[PDB]
Amino acid sequence: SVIDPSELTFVQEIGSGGLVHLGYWLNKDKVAIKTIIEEAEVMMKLSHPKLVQLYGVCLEQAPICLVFEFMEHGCLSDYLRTQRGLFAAETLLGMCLDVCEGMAYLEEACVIHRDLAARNCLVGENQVIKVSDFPVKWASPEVFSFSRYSSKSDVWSFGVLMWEVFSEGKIPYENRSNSEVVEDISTGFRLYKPRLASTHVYQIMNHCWKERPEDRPAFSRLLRQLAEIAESG
Ligand SMILES: CN(C)CC[C@H](c1ccccc1)n1cc(NC(=O)c2n[nH]c3cc(-c4cn[nH]c4)ccc23)cn1
Repeated sequence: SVIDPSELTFVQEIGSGGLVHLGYWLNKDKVAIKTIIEEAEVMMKLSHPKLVQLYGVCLEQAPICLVFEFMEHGCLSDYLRTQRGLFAAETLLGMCLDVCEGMAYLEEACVIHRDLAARNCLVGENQVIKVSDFPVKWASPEVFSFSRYSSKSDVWSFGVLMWEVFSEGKIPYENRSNSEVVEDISTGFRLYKPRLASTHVYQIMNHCWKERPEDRPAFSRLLRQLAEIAESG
């Protein structure tokens, strides 16, 4: 990236030797603008390298809009379908590990995602995966039966996300109606093991898919568990 000199303002000399200067930079930076005061300011304090940053809110004129971070390669769902077969098992695990880092920060700050999926996960420079936007195929039994949301209901969605990643962007419960999904999941049916997913990785998905929400592990526990798989093989 080349920067035009006129965009920069030099204010003070900070460190001598080249010469380091405190300066200001006015630039037209690429952003993602979501179109429609208090709930918008609590989202701004939430900063993490694995979460899509909210830069600000435009309120002076209608429609009001939120200014988010721009991710160079768009949503993960399409990214996996487009570049199918090009990914290694480690790269796919590393994608789940990036999402888990962000979700561990969100659960620590007591924030429920309510729609965690590959479509809401974005790919940036050097294949960084970040979580954004904070569907019975991603919904846990307590969400489609009692509408009870928690970090444990997000853990079920993370299990479906992991599956989506290892199946390389495949649609979960394909050629199955919403009602058919609900009855089968409740019976004990789960998404099959994707070829690229290890036997142990599939067990973690099934741990995320435990009918009892408290039986499911936390994102803090999933982060340790997944990183351990990345170190061993
Ligand atoms: C490379 N392909 C995947 C297609 C390129 C696609 C695009 C670009 C221009 C016109 C049409 C399609 N593309 C999209 C992005 N970026 C984003 O989609 C994006 N980048 N940052 C985002 C933040 C949110 C967001 C929603 N709620 N909170 C944040 C939602 C979406 C985004 C990068 N390339």
